Amino acid sequence: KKKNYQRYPKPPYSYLAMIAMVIQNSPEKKLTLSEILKEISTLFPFFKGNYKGWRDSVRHNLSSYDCFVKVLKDPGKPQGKGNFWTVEVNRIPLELLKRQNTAVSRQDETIFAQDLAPYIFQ
DNA sequence: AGATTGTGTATTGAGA
DNA sequence: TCTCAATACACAATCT
Ligand SMILES: [K+]
Repeated sequence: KKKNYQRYPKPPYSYLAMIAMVIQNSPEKKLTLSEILKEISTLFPFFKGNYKGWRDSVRHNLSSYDCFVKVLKDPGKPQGKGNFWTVEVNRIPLELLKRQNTAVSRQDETIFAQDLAPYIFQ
């Protein structure tokens, strides 16, 4: 059967950039997946909408990109879940922090910062 | 026990 | 035309 697929009018930043920004601006520079999902939802009204598949995309990003590093909730449970996630900025591909040229940014360029690197790198 | 997490697999389509 | 971030679903294993 044909696979379902749709592109959504998501914010014009990569999921990587948005995740990295919420982690880096958290008090301990670490967040669980549950906490990341909550904080991402604060960034833009799109994430308060009824499309929820971005939550899966965020999970995907944490595993897929090497810049996201799991920190064990319990050091004696290396197979435990609900761990913290950190960002290693030296592993981030810099261009993935730039504002994306999508229909969403073209609709109103001036409400979107051109680069999130200033809010990620110290 | 279903919800959640972490990762594997795979397809998609707009920017470049 | 082509890349890869976006998106979708499987599945094992933990979590509550
Ligand atoms: K990772």
